[PDB]
Amino acid sequence: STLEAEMAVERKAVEDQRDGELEARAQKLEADLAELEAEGAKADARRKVRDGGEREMRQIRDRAQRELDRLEDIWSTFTKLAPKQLIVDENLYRELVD
Repeated sequence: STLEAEMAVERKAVEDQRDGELEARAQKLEADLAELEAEGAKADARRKVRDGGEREMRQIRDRAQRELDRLEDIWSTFTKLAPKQLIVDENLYRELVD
């Protein structure tokens, strides 16, 4: 119970900054699009800032995602921990060491 409790406390460090980065770049590049609509600018250039912004949202969000599935994967292998279980990864193993 304390394992899943402070595991969930670890998931607070997952979810809070996991959302904080996407809100950070979201306010950053959407505010950048807000200043982009000030002058006379071609709309397709703002669509290029939009597409690069989608690369930032999906890219940073997928960096968050591999941390979600890797980090929860640590907890899964802990809940699936038993002897004679052959483990290869050696970094996940360090994630069991620390």
